[PDB]
Formats: sequence, C-alpha cells, structure tokens
Amino acid sequence: MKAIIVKPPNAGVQVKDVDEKKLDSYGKIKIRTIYNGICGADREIVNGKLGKDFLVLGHEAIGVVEESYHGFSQGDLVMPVNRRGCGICRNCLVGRPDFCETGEFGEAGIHKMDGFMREWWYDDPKYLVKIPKSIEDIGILAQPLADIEKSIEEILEVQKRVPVWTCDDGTLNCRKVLVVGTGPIGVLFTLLFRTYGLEVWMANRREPTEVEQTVIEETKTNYYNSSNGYDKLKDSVGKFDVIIDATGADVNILGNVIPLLGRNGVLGLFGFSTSGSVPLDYKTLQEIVHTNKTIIGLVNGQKPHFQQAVVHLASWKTLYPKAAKMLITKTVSINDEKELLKVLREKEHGEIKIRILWE
Amino acid sequence: MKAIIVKPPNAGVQVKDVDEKKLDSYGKIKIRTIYNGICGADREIVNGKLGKDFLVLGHEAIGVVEESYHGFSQGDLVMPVNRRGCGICRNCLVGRPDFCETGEFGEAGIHKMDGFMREWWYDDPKYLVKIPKSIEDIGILAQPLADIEKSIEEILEVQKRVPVWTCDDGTLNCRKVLVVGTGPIGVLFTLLFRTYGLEVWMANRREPTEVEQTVIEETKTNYYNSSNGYDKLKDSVGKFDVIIDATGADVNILGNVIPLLGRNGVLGLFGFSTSGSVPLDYKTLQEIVHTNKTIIGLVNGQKPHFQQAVVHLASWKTLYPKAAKMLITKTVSINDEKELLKVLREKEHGEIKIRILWE
Amino acid sequence: MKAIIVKPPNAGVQVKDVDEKKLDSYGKIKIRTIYNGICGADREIVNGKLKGKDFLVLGHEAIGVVEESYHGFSQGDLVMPVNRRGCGICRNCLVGRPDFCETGEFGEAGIHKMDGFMREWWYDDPKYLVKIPKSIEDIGILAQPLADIEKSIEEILEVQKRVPVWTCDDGTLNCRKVLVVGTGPIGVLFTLLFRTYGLEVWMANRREPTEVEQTVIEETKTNYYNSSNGYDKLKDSVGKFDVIIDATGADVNILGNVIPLLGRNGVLGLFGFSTSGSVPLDYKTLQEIVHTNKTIIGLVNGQKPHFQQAVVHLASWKTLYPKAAKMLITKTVSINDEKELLKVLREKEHGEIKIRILWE
Amino acid sequence: MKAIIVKPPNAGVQVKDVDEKKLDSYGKIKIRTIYNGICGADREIVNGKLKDFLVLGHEAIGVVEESYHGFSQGDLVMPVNRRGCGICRNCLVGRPDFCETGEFGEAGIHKMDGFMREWWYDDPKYLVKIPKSIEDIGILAQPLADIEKSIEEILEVQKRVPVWTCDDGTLNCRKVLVVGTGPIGVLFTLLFRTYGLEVWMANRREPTEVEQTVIEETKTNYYNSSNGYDKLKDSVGKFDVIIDATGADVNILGNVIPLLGRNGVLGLFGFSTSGSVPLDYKTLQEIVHTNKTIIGLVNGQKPHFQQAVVHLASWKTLYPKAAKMLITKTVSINDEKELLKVLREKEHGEIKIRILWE
Ligand SMILES: NC(=O)c1ccc[n+]([C@@H]2O[C@H](COP(=O)([O-])OP(=O)(O)OC[C@H]3O[C@@H](n4cnc5c(N)ncnc54)[C@H](OP(=O)(O)O)[C@@H]3O)[C@@H](O)[C@H]2O)c1
Ligand SMILES: NC(=O)c1ccc[n+]([C@@H]2O[C@H](COP(=O)([O-])OP(=O)(O)OC[C@H]3O[C@@H](n4cnc5c(N)ncnc54)[C@H](OP(=O)(O)O)[C@@H]3O)[C@@H](O)[C@H]2O)c1
Ligand SMILES: NC(=O)c1ccc[n+]([C@@H]2O[C@H](COP(=O)([O-])OP(=O)(O)OC[C@H]3O[C@@H](n4cnc5c(N)ncnc54)[C@H](OP(=O)(O)O)[C@@H]3O)[C@@H](O)[C@H]2O)c1
Ligand SMILES: NC(=O)c1ccc[n+]([C@@H]2O[C@H](COP(=O)([O-])OP(=O)(O)OC[C@H]3O[C@@H](n4cnc5c(N)ncnc54)[C@H](OP(=O)(O)O)[C@@H]3O)[C@@H](O)[C@H]2O)c1
Ligand SMILES: OC[C@H]1O[C@@H](O)[C@H](O)[C@@H](O)[C@@H]1O
Ligand SMILES: OC[C@H]1O[C@@H](O)[C@H](O)[C@@H](O)[C@@H]1O
Ligand SMILES: OC[C@H]1O[C@@H](O)[C@H](O)[C@@H](O)[C@@H]1O
Ligand SMILES: OC[C@H]1O[C@@H](O)[C@H](O)[C@@H](O)[C@@H]1O
Ligand SMILES: [Zn+2]
Ligand SMILES: [Zn+2]
Ligand SMILES: [Zn+2]
Ligand SMILES: [Zn+2]
Ligand SMILES: [Zn+2]
Ligand SMILES: [Zn+2]
Ligand SMILES: [Zn+2]
Ligand SMILES: [Zn+2]
Repeated sequence: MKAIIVKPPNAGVQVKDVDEKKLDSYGKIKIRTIYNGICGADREIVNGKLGKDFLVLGHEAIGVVEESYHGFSQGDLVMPVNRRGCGICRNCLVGRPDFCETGEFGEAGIHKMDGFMREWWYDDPKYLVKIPKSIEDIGILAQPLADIEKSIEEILEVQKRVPVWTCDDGTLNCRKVLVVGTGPIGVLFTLLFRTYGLEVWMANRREPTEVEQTVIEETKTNYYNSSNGYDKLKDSVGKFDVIIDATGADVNILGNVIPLLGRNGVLGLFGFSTSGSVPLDYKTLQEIVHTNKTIIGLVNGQKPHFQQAVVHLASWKTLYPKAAKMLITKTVSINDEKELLKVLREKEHGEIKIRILWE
Repeated sequence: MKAIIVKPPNAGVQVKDVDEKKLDSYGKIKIRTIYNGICGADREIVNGKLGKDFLVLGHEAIGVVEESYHGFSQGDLVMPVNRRGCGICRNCLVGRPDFCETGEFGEAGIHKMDGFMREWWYDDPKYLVKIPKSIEDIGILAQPLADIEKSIEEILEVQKRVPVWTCDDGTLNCRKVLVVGTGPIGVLFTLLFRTYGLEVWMANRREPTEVEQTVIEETKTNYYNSSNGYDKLKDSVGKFDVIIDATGADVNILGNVIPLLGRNGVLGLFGFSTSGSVPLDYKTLQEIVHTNKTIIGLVNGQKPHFQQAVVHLASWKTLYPKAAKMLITKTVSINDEKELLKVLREKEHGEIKIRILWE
Repeated sequence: MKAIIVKPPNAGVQVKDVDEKKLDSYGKIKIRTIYNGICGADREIVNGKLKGKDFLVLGHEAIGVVEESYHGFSQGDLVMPVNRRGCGICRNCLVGRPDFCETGEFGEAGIHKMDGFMREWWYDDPKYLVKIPKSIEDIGILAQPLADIEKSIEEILEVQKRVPVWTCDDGTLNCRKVLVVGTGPIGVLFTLLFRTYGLEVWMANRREPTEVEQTVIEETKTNYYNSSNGYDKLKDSVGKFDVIIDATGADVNILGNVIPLLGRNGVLGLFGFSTSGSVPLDYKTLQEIVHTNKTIIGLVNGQKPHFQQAVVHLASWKTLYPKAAKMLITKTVSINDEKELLKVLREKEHGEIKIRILWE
Repeated sequence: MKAIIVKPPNAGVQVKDVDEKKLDSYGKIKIRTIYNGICGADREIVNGKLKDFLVLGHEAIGVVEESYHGFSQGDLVMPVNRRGCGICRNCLVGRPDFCETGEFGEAGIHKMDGFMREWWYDDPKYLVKIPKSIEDIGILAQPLADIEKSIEEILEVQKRVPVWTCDDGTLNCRKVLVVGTGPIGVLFTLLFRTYGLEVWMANRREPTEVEQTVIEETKTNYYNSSNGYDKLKDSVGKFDVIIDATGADVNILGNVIPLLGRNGVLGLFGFSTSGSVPLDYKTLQEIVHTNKTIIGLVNGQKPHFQQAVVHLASWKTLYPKAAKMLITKTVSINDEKELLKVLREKEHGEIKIRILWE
C-alpha cells in the first residue's frame, strides 16, 4: 500500500509502498482516502522538529466509505478525528481527549498512531465525521477549523464569569478581537469570529496579501500593520476584549499585545511559540488582577467541533464565497512526488491550505 | 464627628474631629460604627503608596442600625459593601462593579468615596449586608472573605470549561490547591478551599507561625517550606490543579510556581505584586497551550459574596473553632490614639486582623 | 402611505393608504419595506381570535432596505427588525433580552402596543436591526421565525447543563433523539435546526408527509412517524426521547400522549400555543417525572443574537439542504395583488411553509 | 449480627440477629454503626407500600474501626445511599442521581442492603466525613443532600434567564413558596433562607411549635392554605420558585401553579400518592408565554452530602434554636417496643427520629 511515512524523531519523509499488515487499523469501516491536508505540524515532524520502524504521516483527511456499515453508506465522505483518548481519564471517557488528564492520548500521524496519508484505512464510526458532498472541495478545512471552533467555544464559556459580557443589543457585536498573525489559523479565527458577529482586527508586520485583502473586504474586517508596534492601534481604536496569538512567533509578541487587552478581556494563546523569553513586570501583572483579565492556553478540537466546522464551512459558501474559494491554495497529486515532497517539507509564502489528491 | 482621615496621594493619617456636614452620605439608614478592620490597603494609603481636603479611611466596617427602616430594625448589625458602581455600565447596573467596564466605580476609604472609620454614616439598604449577632466577634472578616468567595466562585466557573473536572466520587476532593503566602488572605483562601473539600498546601519561605500551625492541624491542611524553591514539593506531591498567588511578593514567585501547575490547571493571581519582572520563555508558554492552562486575575467581592462569607464564618465557629478564634489578632480602641496610629501605619509579624473598637 | 391594517379585537384586514403622521416611529434610520412574512399569529388577528389609534399596522416579519448611508448601515443594505421590544424597566430588558421581560410591559410589533412592518417604510433604531446578507435575500425572511427556535434550542441545551454528562460516547449530542410533534413551518424549522446540530429527529403528524415534508425528511435524514393512532407503536419500536417539542397549536391532550415517550433526564419543550382542551396528569406520571429528573419548559421569543444565528444557519442550509431551503418559501404575493393578498392574510393553505409579501 | 430487616414487597419489620456472611459488603473499610435516621421511605417499606430479606435504612453515621488510607480510627462517616449502575456516563462520573439506565442501587430500598445493622464494610469513595462537632445533628446530612442537589439544580436551570439576580446582585428579592412543612419542607426553608431568598411555608393548618420556631428564627413567612391560595396571591403576589414538598394529592399543583411568576420554576420534589390534576390550554399557554419551567428533583450525591455538612455546621451558629429541633428524639436499638413503633409510623410534627446503637 502507498503511504507517506516518517520516522520520528529523525528528519525526513518518503512516499513508498508499505506492508498494510503493519499499519494501524481503528475499526471496521474501510475508508479510501481522497484528500489529505498539510499543515505546519506535518512540516515539523518531517523536519525532525518534534515494533514499527515508521509512522504514517497526516492527520487531515477526507475519505470515501467503501462498503455500507451501520450508519455509513457506500460512497459517503468522512473525516477522521485525529486526537484519540488515553482510555483511563474521565475527560477521555466522555469523548474529550482535548482535556486528557494523563497526556497518554494518541495523535494520528504525530504520536502513537498511524496517520491518514495512505491509500486506505479502517476506522470506528465513533471517530468519523460526516462530510457533506456539497463541501467536498473545502471540507478538508474542517480539521484545522475544529481546533478553532473549540478555542472560541472555550473563550465564550470562560467569559460567562462576567455578569454581563453581551452588548446593549444582547449580542457580542460590540466586542472587538485582535487576531495576531494571518496564516491559515489567523484567517480561520477571523472568519469564525466575524461569523459570530464580533468586530475583528487582523495584525501582521507587513501589508496584507491578496487572500488577506479579500478576507478583509468580504468579511468587513479591519487590518493593522504592526511593523512599528501597536501604539498607533491603541491610540486609534483603544483596547480589545479578546486577543488571539495565532503567531508561533517569538513570545515577546505577547509583551507587545498585552497592553492592548481591555477590562475583563481574554488573551488566547493558540500559537506554539518557538523562541524567546517575555518579561512581565509587576505593573502589568497588578493591572491584570485589577481588571479581571484572563490568559488561556487553547488546544485541540474534538468531534462536536469538527461537526460545527462543517456547518460553518457550508455557511461560508454563501456568506463569504470569495474567501471560501481561496481557502484551498492548491492541490498536489499523490503521484507527483517531486512537488509532493516539496510541499511536505516547507510552506510557501501566503499559503492557506495545500491538499493532496489520491488518484 | 471623630474620624480617621487621610490626604492622598500624600502619606499621613490623623484621628480628629471633622465636620459631619461635609462627609459622604449614601442613603437613609443611620449606622453607628462599632468595629472597623485594617488591612494592607489601609497601610498603603497611610504610607502614600497608592471639593474635599481629605478622605475618611476604612472600607471594613460593622455598625449598628440606629433606627428601624424598612427591612432593617434598630439594633441590627450591618456591614457596608465597599466598592460601588459607576452607574453607566451593564455590570454595575446588575450590582456587579467588581466587573465594571468603565473603571469609574468608587471604593470606600480608597477612591472617590469616604470610608467607614468615623463615628457614624448614612447608607442605602441596597449596600448593607446583615451581620448575625452570633458572629459579631469575627464578622468583620466578611469583607476580606468576600473577595476570596468571589475568587473561588470565579475559578470554579472558569473550570466548567473542562468537560469533567470533578473526581471519581463526583466531588473536587481529589483536586489540589497550592496557596502561596500565609497572611490573612492565604489563611482565608485555605479555610475556604478546605470548606469546599479541596486538598490544600500552604507555602511560605519559613516554618509555620503558631496561628498557621493551628490552621494546618485543625483543617487538615498541608504545609511546605519554600525557602529553597519548589523542586522538593514537585517531586513528592506532583502538580496542582489550582495555584493561588496570595503573596503581594516579587513577581518572580510566579516563575517558581508555574512549573507546578498541572494539566487543565488554573493560576489565580490575587496578590498585588509590588516589584520585579518575571520572564516567561517559549517552552513554558507552549506547555500552557498544550495543557489548557489558564491564568486569571482575581479582584473584589460583591454583595452575594459578603452573604456567602457570613455563612462560612458561621460554619467555621463549629468546624474550625480554634482557627476561627485566631482570626482576630487584637482589638484597639478608637480612643487609644498612640496604638491606633501604630497599627494603621504598619502590620505586626504574624498579624491576621486588627479590629478598631468604637466606644 | 400604503399599509396592511387591523383593528383588534375585531376581525378584518385592509390594505389602504394611511396617514404617515399616525404611524409609530422607533428611531432615525428610514427603512423601505421589500418583504413581509405571514404567520399564524397574523391569521389569528385577521380573524379576530388573538390606545390613541384607530388601527394597528399588521406584521412582525420584515426585510427592508436602508435608504441612506447611516451608522454602520450602507444605502441598499437589507435589514430585518427585531419584533419584540423591551419595557425599559427590568434588568432582562435592559440587557437586550425582553424575551425574559419581568414586567410584561414589552411591545410586540404588529400584535401588541407597537405598529407592525406591513407598511411602505418605517423608521427604526440601529440597535433593533439585524443585517440580512444579500446572499440570503430569497429565504432571509425566515430569520424571524427561526430566531424563536434558535432561542428555544439554546435554552434547552442550557437547561441540560444540569445533567453531569448529557453528551454521547463521542462527545457529541448525535445519540440524543428529538420528537418534533407537528410539522409546517415551526416543526420543519425545529427539525432543520436540530439536524444541523446533529441530534436524531423524528417528526410526527396524524397523516402521511406532504411533498415538502418528504423532501425535508429525505434530505436531512430525518425519521417520520404517522401518529394518527397514537404513539404506542413509536414507543415500542424506537423507545423514548431525550427531547420532545410540542410544535402543535392544537389540543393539550397531545401532551398526555407524548409524555409517556419522554426518557430519563429528558426535556418536554412547550413551544406551540395550545388552543383547546384539558390534560390530566395523574400521580404515577408526576412521580415518574420526579424519579427521572425530567423537565418541562415554556419556550418563547427570539432576540437579536438569535436572529443573527438564524442568518448563519439559513446560509448554511443553501449548501447542506438545498432542496429543503428552496421549499421554505411557498410563494410570494405582490402587495398590489389585492385579491390574492387578502386570501393569504386570512387563511393558511395545506402544506404551506412561508408566504412572503413583495412590496413593489 | 443485630439488624433491622424487611421483606419487600410484604409489610413488616424485625430486629433480629442475622448471618453476617449473608449481608452485603461494599469495600474494605469496617464501619461500626452509631446512628441511623428514619424517614417516610422507611415507613413505606415497613408498611409494604414500596436474599430472603433486606437490611433496612439508608441514613447512617458510623465509626471507622481501623486507620485506613485517609480515614483515622474513631472518625465518623456517613455512606452515600444511591450507588451507580457501572455502565452509563453519569454513573461513571459519580452521579447516579442522573443514571441513564435505571440500574442503580439504593441502600435499604432496592438491590443493596441498608445500614440498620451493627456494622458494614464500605469503599472509601462512598463515605462522607462527619465532623465530631456536628455528631448530634449530622444524621440530617443525608436528607439535606437531596435538598442541596435540588436547590443547586434550580439555580443551574435559572442560568437560562439573562439576569435572575436582583438590584443588589443577590437573590434576596426572589421569593420561594415551600408547600408542605415536614422534615423536607423545613430543610428546604432553612437552606433557601441560608442562601438569602425570601421564603413562605404553606400548610393546611396553623404552625406546630417546631415550625413556629423555624419561622421566627429564620424570618420566614407562613401561610395557612386550608381554604386555598387566593388570599396569598392577593396579598403577596406570585413566586419565583415553588417547591412541592407534600407527597399529597397532585391537585395541590393545580392550586399552586397559578402563583408561579414570570420566568419561575416549579420544583417537584414530593412523591405524590394520589389524584389526577387537569392542566387546561390557558394554563399551558401562559407557561409558554412566561418562560416557566417544571422540574423533577431527586437524589443527592457525595458533593451534596459534603455541602449539607457545612450548612448544618453553619446553622448551629445562625439558627441554634431550629438546629436543636431537627432531632425530635433518639431511640435505642435495644428498646424494641419503641423502636418498632417509630419504624412503623410518624408522630405529628416529627422532624427526625434517630436510632442509637448501644
Ligand atoms: N493550539 C492548537 O491546537 C493549534 C492548532 C494548529 C496550529 N497551531 C499553531 O498556531 C500557530 C499558527 O499556525 P499557522 O498554521 O497559521 O502558522 P503559519 O502559517 O506559520 O502563519 C503564521 C502567521 O504569523 C505571522 N507572524 C509571524 N510573526 C508575527 C508577528 N511577530 N506579529 C504578527 N504576525 C506574525 C506570519 O506572517 P507571514 O505570513 O508574513 O509569514 C504568518 O502570517 C502555529 O504556532 C501553529 O503551530 C496550534
Ligand atoms: N485581589 C483582591 O481583591 C485583593 C484583596 C485583598 C488583598 N489583596 C492582596 O493580597 C495580597 C495578600 O494580602 P495579605 O493581607 O495577606 O498580605 P500580607 O499580610 O502582606 O501577607 C503576605 C504573605 O505572603 C508571604 N510571603 C511573602 N513573600 C513570599 C514568598 N516569596 N513566598 C511565599 N510567601 C511569601 C508573607 O510572609 P511573612 O508572613 O513571612 O511576612 C505573608 O505571609 C496583597 O498583595 C494584598 O494587597 C488583593
Ligand atoms: N413560542 C413561540 O415563541 C412561538 C412562535 C411562533 C409560533 N408559535 C406557535 O407554534 C405553533 C406552531 O406554529 P406553526 O406556524 O407551525 O403552526 P401551523 O402552521 O398551524 O402548523 C401546526 C402543525 O401541527 C399539526 N398538527 C395539528 N394537530 C396535530 C396533532 N394532534 N399531532 C401532530 N401534529 C398536529 C398540523 O397538521 P396539518 O399540517 O395536517 O394541519 C400542522 O402541521 C402555533 O401554536 C404557533 O402559534 C410559538
Ligand atoms: N425527591 C427526592 O429525592 C425525595 C427525597 C426525600 C423525600 N421525598 C418526598 O418528599 C415528600 C416530603 O417528605 P417528608 O419526609 O417531609 O414527608 P412528610 O413527613 O410526610 O411531610 C409532609 C408534609 O406535607 C404536609 N401536607 C400534606 N398535605 C398537604 C397539602 N395539601 N398542602 C400543604 N401541605 C400538605 C403534611 O402536613 P401535616 O404535618 O399536617 O401531616 C406534612 O407537613 C414525600 O413525598 C417524600 O417521599 C423526595
Ligand atoms: O499536535 C497538536 C495539534 O496539532 C494541530 O495541527 C492539530 O490540528 C490539533 O488537532 C493537534 O491537537
Ligand atoms: O482596592 C482594591 C481592593 O482592596 C481590597 O482591600 C478590598 O478588600 C477589595 O474589595 C478592593 O476591591
Ligand atoms: O407569542 C408571541 C410570539 O409570536 C410569534 O409569532 C413571534 O414569532 C414571536 O417572536 C413572538 O414572541
Ligand atoms: O427516591 C428514592 C430516594 O429516597 C429518599 O428517601 C432518599 O433520601 C434519596 O436519597 C433517594 O434517592
Ligand atoms: Zn494539521
Ligand atoms: Zn485521557
Ligand atoms: Zn481591607
Ligand atoms: Zn461600571
Ligand atoms: Zn410570525
Ligand atoms: Zn422588561
Ligand atoms: Zn431517608
Ligand atoms: Zn447509571
């Protein structure tokens, strides 16, 4: 069977025929892969930045059900949930390994579990998300969008601590979000916050790209060039109710944006920072106490979040059609090894999502 | 009228006769002061660290209702809520200026509002908490305890974000709290978390005082001498579900305890740190993201929290009688000006609460 | 100005020119009506079955066009007004939520205290206007009825936070089953929305499905039960339900028939306004409700956040359920077509979902 | 081993010596019984209205016989009475009050031997620590737990209301009608007043001495409902919460439903024993229009037992007179005539009878 494989912690990636008998199976439903997605997580493991001699790569997949099984019909499109439980803790027991207490969960194509960059795999209906045929083209985004659905859900849950966090009209339309970083993660946070009605400012240390400019205009989102810091933003628009680090940049980015967090606000740490040490002085911390501010680490979406992502992706085909069409940057055939290895190894500037087509 | 007065931002304090006609009144009910309490906030304003020529000091008070008015009867003991709303924002409009969005609230004895260190004042029933005569002796603690009630309420609300944060028995008994600092605040956090059944470790850079040892033994609380850091605690007991900074220590304390925070955990920032700059490196912040950790600034209790505090103080007379008896360190007469000035200007080592008696 | 007017408590309805000076104004933004919707509440007032003025402007479902570029509203923007407005006194109205008004002194456009939106134009306050994307102009009128249902489902889900674990083995609510009693617009919208959220749905009515219902059933993978001879057969085959919605408007004895199908920890959601009958609840039934943590909840009125959520869902359905989405608007009647307009104002046709009025 | 035994569904009760080998064990901790409580459920089984036999009783305080992990010799403990089915997700998180299978056990009622026996073995997970400082009234933590859960659930449900708090951020302005003034009604009243809500107790007679004490000490109101509720409605108006604590004919609900206020909650806690109540379309439509809710309230679990302990401790200070009245009397296990009598029938105005093991 053709599979894209890695050998962690070593760097490297290969597309090669492997013995199906040694690959991980998870249930009774045979699924033939049609699309994989690639993200920075894949790039990390390929570059060695993170029994069996290898691991099947990939945690973003859409496949077709080969034979009808219980609720699933032949020809149905499905997406597997990538993080799976430890089987010990109560959070995993209720289907929520995003809050696993042991840290002994598996992550497909990353840790403990063969991923989905292979011709076909067997899975359990428990871990399969139904992808409507009507979103086959952009449906691969339901996996990354799921992490973002969970994050926004959690931020909203946490803000229930505030007696009234709604606005004069009972909505959240008056709440302002600063999304720091404009890769696929930043763009998806922006799309989803705007879907919920909150005001959004995207920030990056440059002018917008073509894709970003389309998102700006279509979603009625604001943009700030942060190249020379945030003073000018603070002075013009004031402070923000929510700030999202969609970075993975130097952690000093936090020192820059923390002064822009407003009373009762939330700083959501979603990016995985890769460098730096950020100093927080007593004046900054004292002020966080006085104003009921919160900092939250945000990670991993689960099945309900995948299902919510599907609904939102569907909505965006109507609401934000130009942005929706730009979510897929390009598609590489599994049979185009030179190009395939290229895109597995490194991101292109302004890339949103690269899809792998199985054919 | 005798009053304790300060003149911010300048240091200094005076006990003198002032013109009653110029003092702030808040409603129709005349209250004669019997007790005030003193805390670090009073010491700070007296020491110049934080229409009218002066401000009446003091935000912790019990008084007696001089004449019956609606629900309040002559002879009833009452305590005023100290932070009052800005009259503009939706949080203040629902009786919750602890979450004021404008920052234009008042704080008795600190900001905008004359406090309660004066022979009598007029207040509105809406801002008065009924103090049962059976807790007259320790009832003064309801004001500081209210901040702690609000804080624990808030932590427990935030933790609803975790699908299952309860234990195998449906309780929080398995959850571990590290209370850093053992002043009145640390002691009250410890008493209240033990009341709720969570396991508690108190930490300070020394061995326990006699009062702290009584609390330890009576409440079945653990203690850790953190003089040489937290490695030995971490190795023996592991990580904590909740960590409270009750310090008002250099912010580098956060650097010492953040590595002891467990998965899905909460760092509650309650103390107002007064020096230092703490570095947070990328490894620390990335781990916060991976594990759904949260940092929350905790401030100010409101009326429901004062009422809850009354119930808990009442409970502690039965549950923790020895600790309850040690909550009041000494009482100083309003007429003993030398001793009064002494205790207004500086804390005594091991002090929990000084009461001022009006007579 | 042309308006559709009624004179409660009397029956009757007229389309006539009325004095603009007489009609209620709510703010500074001039909005020109393009569409109205008609619902049962409108029918009831027209049939006479539901101070300072000789008449009331009918209608609480509307989409209008913004006449001038105001604050956050551009000329040509489509907007829908929120129909219930607060009492100005109570804490729930002061936070934008008169659905929970404590005084009962709220107003309801085209029903109670406030002129409706079946008129050429009206003035409104931006706070009460919901933006309707041009991309859903055709089905956007459904945002008003769907809002009541968004609120209702939101509330059911909030209430069920009482249950330590109401989610399923996979962390979803996919295993939860809903019985929606009654079809037509409300039942259909409840079914669409519950299916969007992933719960299993059975629709029930005392007959076989209409073509539109059949389309909804098949496209959304919903189940249907012919309840003509009661619910014994459903209970014996499928068992009990986690949520039951009364979308009836009929006799309250329907509740006697479906309460035996409510499962442990379940919610009976009362949304329809029952119009006849008395239902007896015996001690055995009530005791069992106590033993199983069951809840019965009165469900009423959506507010601005719910209107906004409805817009997103309606947009989603164009992709998820395109066949059903098209069938939501049964027909459009011109404001100028008087005989047809009076017909549709006075009576529902069998199988009707939504009739829209077009202002030309 | 001495034990109080019943043979459901048949009527009857005996105190006899029974083969210890036959009795149910639940864990490794040996607990020697000191007190039991008796309630209506006990009387029902005794009267045949609800192994060859079942050990009666689900209200117990026992003493830990040896020092175990977390439990010192001489410690007082109370067992949680309802235990899970081991299958469903609610049971698996320690909350069989919400069991989805109905295959839970209840000590001294079904599936599980009770605690009216000399001693039993239990699992530490099911034991609630009872402070020595509340030994005297501690037996009430079991019935109070059902009520702690009930109020918790009402407050959870009312989060659906955007603002259910008052002008001062409290619930002091919220009014509760507690219908029925038995041990349950009294405990509801005490707990709601502890939380600061206004309470009206109602019964179809004037108050007993004990009820009058609770009324006066807690500043609770009382309404004689002998001739219906119109007078109360005319004077006080409507209520935010109504608790049925009667166990009487369901037509009580028809009388009190018209007194429920906008956004209000009718809490069904009592187990009604007769009747049928008609609900007309006018009443039901009005419930829809005003966001009203009716909720079935049942069973407290471990966190609720622990909360009950704290509140009982608080009442020794807050409401000392009422607290001293919660225990009506104590009967020795060795006084068989009086013991059989109290197992078989409630005395008028009784709150709680305790059985002492000597
Ligand atoms: N927590 C979770 O569950 C989760 C899930 C998925 C991903 N992630 C993490 O989320 C982060 C973002 O993912 P991604 O795939 O969107 O990353 P990406 O493609 O690398 O994009 C990063 C974005 O940040 C911008 N940026 C870099 N430094 C900046 C700065 N100092 N200020 C403002 N913007 C700056 C970059 O600008 P240019 O476009 O000019 O390069 C780029 O637009 C990564 O750390 C990823 O690992 C977390
Ligand atoms: N957020 C709010 O609403 C709110 C309300 C009230 C008070 N506060 C703040 O809460 C903090 C505590 O108040 P308090 O009255 O208890 O203060 P306090 O009387 O000054 O007590 C401070 C405690 O921390 C101990 N400590 C100092 N450095 C430490 C370290 N490095 N590690 C561990 N313990 C250390 C002190 O030790 P020793 O006993 O050896 O001196 C003392 O026990 C203050 O900053 C106060 O301003 C906040
Ligand atoms: N709570 C709120 O905020 C709110 C808002 C809007 C509407 N409502 C109420 O919601 C209800 C439904 O509205 P609608 O506009 O959908 O009403 P509708 O057009 O009258 O439709 C009612 C449906 O119920 C069916 N039905 C009648 N008797 C039945 C029975 N015994 N069993 C099962 N189905 C039965 C009817 O069958 P046929 O199709 O064969 O006639 C029809 O499909 C009405 O009472 C309305 O006033 C409440
Ligand atoms: N849901 C649960 O988890 C749970 C837990 C424990 C108990 N319960 C049930 O809760 C109910 C109350 O328990 P309890 O032990 O307090 O019962 P109880 O001792 O029988 O007390 C019943 C009270 O209701 C009064 N009453 C009777 N009819 C009345 C009426 N029409 N109006 C007003 N009051 C009336 C009785 O009056 P008199 O004093 O004059 O007789 C008595 O005060 C019972 O049904 C019990 O089974 C439920
Ligand atoms: O491995 C950590 C995270 O990596 C991301 O790329 C995935 O989208 C998440 O599902 C995962 O939890
Ligand atoms: O002034 C800030 C804080 O000071 C503390 O001493 C009081 O207890 C708080 O209620 C107050 O909000
Ligand atoms: O019963 C009052 C209700 O009438 C319905 O027609 C409307 O859609 C609701 O918004 C309104 O609250
Ligand atoms: O309905 C059964 C109930 O009986 C009551 O007497 C007990 O206090 C509850 O714990 C139990 O759940
Ligand atoms: Zn990915
Ligand atoms: Zn786990
Ligand atoms: Zn103080
Ligand atoms: Zn304010
Ligand atoms: Zn309508
Ligand atoms: Zn109102
Ligand atoms: Zn009992
Ligand atoms: Zn169970």
